[PDB]
Amino acid sequence: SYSPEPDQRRTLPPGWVSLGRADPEEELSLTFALRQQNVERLSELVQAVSDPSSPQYGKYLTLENVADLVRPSPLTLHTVQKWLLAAGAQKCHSVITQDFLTCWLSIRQAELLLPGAEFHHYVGGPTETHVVRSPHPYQLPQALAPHVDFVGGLHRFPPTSHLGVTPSVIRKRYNLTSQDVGSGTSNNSQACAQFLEQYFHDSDLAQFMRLFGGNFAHQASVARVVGQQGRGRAGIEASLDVQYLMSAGANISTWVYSSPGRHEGQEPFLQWLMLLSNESALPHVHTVSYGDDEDSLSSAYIQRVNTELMKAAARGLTLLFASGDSGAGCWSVSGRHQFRPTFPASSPYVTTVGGTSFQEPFLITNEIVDYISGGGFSNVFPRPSYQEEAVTKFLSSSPHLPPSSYFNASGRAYPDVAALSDGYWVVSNRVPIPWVSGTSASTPVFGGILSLINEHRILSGRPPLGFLNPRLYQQHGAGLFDVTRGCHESCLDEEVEGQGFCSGPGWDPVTGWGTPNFPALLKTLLNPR
Amino acid sequence: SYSPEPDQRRTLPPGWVSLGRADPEEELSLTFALRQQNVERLSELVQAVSDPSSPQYGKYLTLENVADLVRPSPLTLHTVQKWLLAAGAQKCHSVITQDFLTCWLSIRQAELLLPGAEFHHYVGGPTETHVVRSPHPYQLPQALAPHVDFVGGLHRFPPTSHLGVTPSVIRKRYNLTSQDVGSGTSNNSQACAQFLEQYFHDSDLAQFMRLFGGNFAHQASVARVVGQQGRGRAGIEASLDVQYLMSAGANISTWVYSSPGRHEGQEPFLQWLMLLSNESALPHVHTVSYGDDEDSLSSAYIQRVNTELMKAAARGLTLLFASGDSGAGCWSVSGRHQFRPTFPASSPYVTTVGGTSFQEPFLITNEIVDYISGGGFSNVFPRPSYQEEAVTKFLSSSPHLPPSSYFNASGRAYPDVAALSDGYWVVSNRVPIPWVSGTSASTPVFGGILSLINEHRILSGRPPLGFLNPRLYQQHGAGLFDVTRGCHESCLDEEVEGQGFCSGPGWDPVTGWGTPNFPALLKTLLNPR
Ligand SMILES: [Ca+2]
Ligand SMILES: [Ca+2]
Ligand SMILES: [Cl-]
Ligand SMILES: [Cl-]
Ligand SMILES: [Zn+2]
Ligand SMILES: [Zn+2]
Ligand SMILES: [Zn+2]
Ligand SMILES: [Zn+2]
Ligand SMILES: [Zn+2]
Ligand SMILES: [Zn+2]
Ligand SMILES: [Zn+2]
Ligand SMILES: [Zn+2]
Repeated sequence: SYSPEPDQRRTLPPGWVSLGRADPEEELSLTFALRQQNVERLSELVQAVSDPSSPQYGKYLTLENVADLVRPSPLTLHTVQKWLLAAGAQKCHSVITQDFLTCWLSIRQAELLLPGAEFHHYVGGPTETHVVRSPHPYQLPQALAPHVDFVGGLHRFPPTSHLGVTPSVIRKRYNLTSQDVGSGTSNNSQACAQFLEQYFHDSDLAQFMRLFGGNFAHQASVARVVGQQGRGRAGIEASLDVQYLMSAGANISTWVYSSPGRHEGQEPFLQWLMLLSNESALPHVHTVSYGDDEDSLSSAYIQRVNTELMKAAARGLTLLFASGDSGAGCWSVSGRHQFRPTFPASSPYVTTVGGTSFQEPFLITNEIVDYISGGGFSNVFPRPSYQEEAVTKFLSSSPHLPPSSYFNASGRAYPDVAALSDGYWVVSNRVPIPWVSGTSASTPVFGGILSLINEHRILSGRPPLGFLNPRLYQQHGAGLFDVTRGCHESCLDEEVEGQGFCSGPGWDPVTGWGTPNFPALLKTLLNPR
Repeated sequence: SYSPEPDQRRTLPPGWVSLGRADPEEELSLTFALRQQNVERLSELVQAVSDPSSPQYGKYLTLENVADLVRPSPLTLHTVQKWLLAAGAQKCHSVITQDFLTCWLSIRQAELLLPGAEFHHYVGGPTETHVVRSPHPYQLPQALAPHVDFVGGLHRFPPTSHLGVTPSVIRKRYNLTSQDVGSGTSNNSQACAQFLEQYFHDSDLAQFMRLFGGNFAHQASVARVVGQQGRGRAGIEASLDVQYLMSAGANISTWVYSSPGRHEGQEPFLQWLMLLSNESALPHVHTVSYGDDEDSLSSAYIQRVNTELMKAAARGLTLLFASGDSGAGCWSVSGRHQFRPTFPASSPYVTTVGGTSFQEPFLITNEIVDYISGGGFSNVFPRPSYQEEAVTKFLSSSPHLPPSSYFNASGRAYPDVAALSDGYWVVSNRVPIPWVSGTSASTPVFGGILSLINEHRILSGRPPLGFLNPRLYQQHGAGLFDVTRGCHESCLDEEVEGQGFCSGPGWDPVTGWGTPNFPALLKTLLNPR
């Protein structure tokens, strides 16, 4: 037989208590990632539709278009089924793109179905979510190697984790006016997704807005919540996402994605991806907080996720991801240290958002790099051509360039952009919390400002921004305040003594093109083209 | 009811697995620290005997003098024995100084003995090591308050933790000559103490000396081994301390203390400290690698250990401690960050050794601080007068002085001296290991050199150096190579950013007075006073 993910890290993360081996008769939800077809063609379409110097720019594909393009062959669907029918797979659902299948099997059924699998069960977090996973690798029978990419639910665990920043601070700094807000009578909407075991509360948002929202028109509440369950206790990550999205993109209808699938033995991020391909009418802008160490991921997983991201860009969705909170990172290989890039941040098909900080203790005059701001170079995805200019420029001109031992210069470099990541006020469990920091903060801020620009485009005769990056780089980041001072963190060692890459004049791998000066951005991204 | 140690950290350290609640009938070994007399007298005696401007300089107490001085009152001896007898404490061992008492007790009896104690058991680290400890606080009947300092074995867990550096290299750099070795027919001896689950093997020492001992006279084996009752695997640390002590202080009779007491419910370091006070004829120089975060320790424990360190100084023992391997450290107190001192390193009655590295890849011309070199300011012990001048110079004249928020200027500053800590070759389990780093490396190197100086003194009829610091500081550290470039590590935060104190032209809290230039050192410490 065949082992599709031999390179998937299977080790138990910290914060997870191991219950023993799993009960034969105990159930499990596996999600089978079915072989797609015209992937190469999709990659061409994405570029045709998102490069502005291309006649098809903005001529986005409907979900239906995407499904006609990418859906598995009839041999795939038939073979995967039946094969699943036997082995007892019970009531399953697919999606529109029909390239995913989630079923219910008893573990002893799954264990025979996926030889090598040996399910244990765990409980983890501050909160405590249940999973069923296998610390041993699995195989598919050789038969359906060309029909299944991987099986979700086997190894990857869900995530576990100056002056104070206020909405007014953000609007002042990014030159948002009291009027620079949504005229919510179009179909423009925005979303944030988050995958911890937290709940966002309607009440906390209302409280937040009462305290902070006086000087701008704002939506009372969330338009829609996807993936809710029961009664909850709020956490700061779930609150920050929504509270700041709805402040940076003020009077705009907002959807919230609340760790889909999690309450079950499922991969939340995978489930959210799956969900994107099961509804045709989606928000134009999505801000996401999610990452793994790039090196921990199987090639099959990492490549397939990248394809799902491609499918998003084809539909004119603009996807933003936090660049991470560990700087360049730190990875000890053989017997050395390297930087440690992160993923879905390292994906070429996403807008990755870095972290910024105030320069002086008491003033908001200027932005400097925030120490924690994730950035770097992929070990998996080659430099996309859209950044060829900016990246080579950085490599050839940077004085504080780290030893090339620590990274791969040929890889997709990131982040793409940045915003304040330091010292946010959030409301959670009806209490205000002072000094919340992270690139999870900057991603929704950048997101909402983008979503606001989408309104000016669609109210006009124009299509949404979609996959922004090619335009962004093409226009030399124009519009964004260019962050020039500071470096992010890395390994506590002798070579690279706590220091990763540094910010410099052009684009850089700590803050991208820098930070959103709304008026300037508007202009540039509203130019005809 | 009295709580003598409410300020002792009781939390489980990492690398420890909790078994259940301990069985009542399960025996257990407790070590009772008995109330001492005349501690302030002991203090005066130390200064009289260690201050080179004293006419009592070098006139050391005998162990029996110390015992006569310090022993508990007859009231305490009687009251403690009635008390233990009735608790069921089975046959007990004391020491010569009569201020320690180790007994065997049922767990059940320990619990009555000490209301509040609830005993759990745990297994250790890379070595499966057994302890029995209480996660809850314990108290003593009010009647015993005057008579008992504390009970050992209740909360503190044992420890779990560019060219190569060779004996050759060390001898070259510290200007040791092939003749600068021990003429082993006096009673001069030296010793190392280590507290991990590791054994040192004679074979490895022989192998080490065969490979590196080529061009200096050396001793075949360890003269004596205290604390070992079987076989095992050699550990890197146990190997390092012994191998480099016998190279720096070559052809000198050498004793190894091997984690005394560990194979029971005993605190190895405490147990080692007891043994000191149970043998009259001891080696003059002791090199010790042991450390806890200072703040983790109860007042009663930390003050008492300091006293035992005073007993050792009074007897003309030279005690050396590694300064630690996390620079200034990092401590998140309330909502803040401070440096994190270590102890016994912070004790004013010990000689603390920091860490050095070679500047260039291929040459031994110059030393630089080793990033990991422990140092700082005590929050417990105040600056001793012997270092008033040096610390004041450093405080007043250092540029790169960290935020004063991070430390306490009025505390015992350390390290006092330094030696190479980077890139040691060791033989462990008959295999040579290349890159052994640490301040546990530098301590034996310093100690060995000191022990050679003792030989020159004793031959020619002078006293041992004993507790060295007063003389060392008084003579402005001279005969040590003064280290001046580099800083040690600290918090990865936005106010300090991985950097602690920095080295400077004189004494500093990263390398002390610096590095042992033998000829010069010889000259100053062998001359008059
Ligand atoms: Ca820049
Ligand atoms: Ca110095
Ligand atoms: Cl346009
Ligand atoms: Cl003398
Ligand atoms: Zn197994
Ligand atoms: Zn279960
Ligand atoms: Zn800050
Ligand atoms: Zn250009
Ligand atoms: Zn309890
Ligand atoms: Zn036990
Ligand atoms: Zn080194
Ligand atoms: Zn002086």
